[PDB]
Amino acid sequence: ISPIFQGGSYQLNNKSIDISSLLLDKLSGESQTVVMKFKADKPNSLQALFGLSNSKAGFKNNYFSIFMRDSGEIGVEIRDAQKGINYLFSRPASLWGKHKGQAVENTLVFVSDSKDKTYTMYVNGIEVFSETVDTFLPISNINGIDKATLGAVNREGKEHYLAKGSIDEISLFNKAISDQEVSTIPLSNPFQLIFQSGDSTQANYFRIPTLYTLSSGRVLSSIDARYGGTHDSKSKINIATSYSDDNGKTWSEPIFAMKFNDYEEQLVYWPRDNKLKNSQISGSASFIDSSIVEDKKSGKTILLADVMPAGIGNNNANKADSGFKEINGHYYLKLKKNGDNDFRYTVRENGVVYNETTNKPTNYTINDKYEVLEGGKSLTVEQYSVDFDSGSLRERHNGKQVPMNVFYKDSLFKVTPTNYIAMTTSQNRGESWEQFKLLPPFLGEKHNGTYLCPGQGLALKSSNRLIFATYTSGELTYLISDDSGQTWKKSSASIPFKNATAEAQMVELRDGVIRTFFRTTTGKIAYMTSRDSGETWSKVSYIDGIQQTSYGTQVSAIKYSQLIDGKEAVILSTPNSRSGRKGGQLVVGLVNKEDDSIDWKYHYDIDLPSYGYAYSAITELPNHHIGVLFEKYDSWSRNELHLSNVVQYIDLEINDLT
Ligand SMILES: COc1cccc(CNCCS(=O)(=O)O)c1
Repeated sequence: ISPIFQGGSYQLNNKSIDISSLLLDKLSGESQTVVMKFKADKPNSLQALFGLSNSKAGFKNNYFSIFMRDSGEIGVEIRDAQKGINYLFSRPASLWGKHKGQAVENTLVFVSDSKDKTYTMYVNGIEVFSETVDTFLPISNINGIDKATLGAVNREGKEHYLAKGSIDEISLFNKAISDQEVSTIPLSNPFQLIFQSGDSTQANYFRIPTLYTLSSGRVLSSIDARYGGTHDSKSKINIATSYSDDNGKTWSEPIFAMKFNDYEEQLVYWPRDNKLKNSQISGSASFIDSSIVEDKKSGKTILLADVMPAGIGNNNANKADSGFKEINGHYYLKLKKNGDNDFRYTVRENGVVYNETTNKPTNYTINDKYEVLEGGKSLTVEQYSVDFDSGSLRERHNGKQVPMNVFYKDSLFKVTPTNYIAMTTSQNRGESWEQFKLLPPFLGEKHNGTYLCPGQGLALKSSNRLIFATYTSGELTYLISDDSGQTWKKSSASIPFKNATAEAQMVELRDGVIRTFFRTTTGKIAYMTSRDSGETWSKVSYIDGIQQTSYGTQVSAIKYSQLIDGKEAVILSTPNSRSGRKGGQLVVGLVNKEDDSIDWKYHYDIDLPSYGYAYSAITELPNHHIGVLFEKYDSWSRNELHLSNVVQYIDLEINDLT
């Protein structure tokens, strides 16, 4: 079905374009679709792209607008004072500005549907809001509309919300086009999605991306599949993975590397209003923060993640307890039974549940999947589902039985409410994953477990050594295996911080020489160096030339395989900003062989300084391109919680960076 208006190549240079004569008399009926392809690489703070207004005296609040902010937020207003209606729908972090130095053509589709009383906005193929109202307001039914305007809104004869940008194509339809028809509108996206809302994970949200290039050429990604909005644990979160066999061009349907069944995997639209946005799934077990490494010797892929029992996160995790008991220099997982006040059980060899008060064993065993068996028979619990039908979050039994797991709220036997580290392996490069195994405590019986640094582990090039960085109060705790992840030992490296989220990632500068880059609380990224393949660690130094916030952000890092400007090169990915998680950059550093110092020579801006960029994952693709999977939004900001499809993937070449 044809547009009632089609126009193109409009330059918005702080001067509105009047299209009233062309458009206004064409508008008919109560349903409309706006399709617009536009660039804005230097937007004003708040600017309107399109406006339909009553421009007369006394009617300044009678207008429809499509607007954007220099934060990347997109929205509309639909206002009519006579009707007492002032609608505003918007979503932060919905836009691109630039990619490889060039302004990005954003594709916006806005649907105003009088029959369903629903307003829906898509940007770049992503639905960013869909809102139904009791009292519908057709956009051309605003009392006294007499102006159609590009690049401003005409109110009382003046240009409000002047825009800087361009509208390369704009079309209007006297129909609410279907979601199907929307899907056929061609896009000019600079990015792709690996994980996305409605995929096999059925999580509506994703955080904490990782990337790793396997020896076969397959590129593997892992991620937090986050169900209860974007909240850290406590929530329901699983760890999902996807891989690409064609240098990141296409990606497999995700599968789970680590998951719990105590709560249903539900695709939920988590409330974003101030009253409810802190609603949190409070009774589910969860995983959080994954990291991947490949072992050259066995060929296995190893993935670790933090594990949280039901109701548990970092804020309420039992510090002062590892969750294990030491009996002979061996560690056993503690368990508490229904009705006891203390943990009077342990899980011994082969999974036998022992009673500790009487050193007498039980008729209960824990299988490989941490599920409870009584006399070899699988115990079950009823699953929970969540909903907001009542006007607040509700967590309730759904009639389905699932194996009873010791990390569950409803389990007969429960682990200590603290954080653990789990490991799984894959023998087929991410096509399937084993059942996870808990790592032992490394800092003692009465120390809670360390926190995994999300991203990559390190496989040393000249040995079989595998390292996963973790952090805790006062130190980085490196976990080291020389036997394909069968056994681990720790290597502690003190840092001058108490209670820092010291997320750390490593690069091997040359054989046996590791530089670790890490998040701090100082506004600068720190580093330390090992020259004995991780046995001992230097004092902490700081990078100048990159700014982070006081609270910091995860940083990703790789050793590039090729020389640049004749030198060994390292590439860092991080926001570069002392204000928020925005201004994403890749920073190319050249190693000085004299002293292993790094000269941070090239800074590549991923997108606008004002556009969001948070946790990130970088990998050198088999073709020597650079793959970047990153949170394209401010994942700290309390205004940008619970956004869908903001973790995105781009492909870059080194010449783009320099
Ligand atoms: C709250 O429970 C946690 C369990 C493991 C790790 C973490 C750290 N997540 C920090 C992310 S952010 O707030 O800096 O975006 C949190």
